[PDB]
Amino acid sequence: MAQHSKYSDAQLSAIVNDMIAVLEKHKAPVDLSLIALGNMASNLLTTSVPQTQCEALAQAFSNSLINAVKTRLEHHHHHH
Amino acid sequence: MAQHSKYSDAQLSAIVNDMIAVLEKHKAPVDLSLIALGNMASNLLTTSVPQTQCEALAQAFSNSLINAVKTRLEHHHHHH
Repeated sequence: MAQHSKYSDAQLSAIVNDMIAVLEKHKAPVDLSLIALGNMASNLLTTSVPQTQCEALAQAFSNSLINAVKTRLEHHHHHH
Repeated sequence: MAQHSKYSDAQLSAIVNDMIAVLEKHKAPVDLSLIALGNMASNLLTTSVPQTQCEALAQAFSNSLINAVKTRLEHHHHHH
């Protein structure tokens, strides 16, 4: 019943799969789901983040996603 | 108080509420919860909305969240 989450891609995917599948059941038109995300993001960023490192981790999260978007869109590195 | 959803503030709240519920249903730490959210956030922006524009909106929304956290600590106002 204690901490047995060894951080698995299998464990993660199961979580994200449900999150998406559940949202899919209600079937949000993107807009609403982003607002729920916004609500939750604010809630988390004001509760579960280091007080003095809030800006840093918030920038890191964003930055990492921006990079993810970059390599997502740009995936034809060699020979364009 | 302000508006949260222009369509159904009730449906929005229901989505955010059940989102927390489905999270608790799987039992995920703040780490994995953010990892799933990160994959979700990025995947949606890179599918539902214009690629070259969602990147900017991501930054704008992210910076807006930064402003929220910033001005929560900088919640000062002696002048009006």
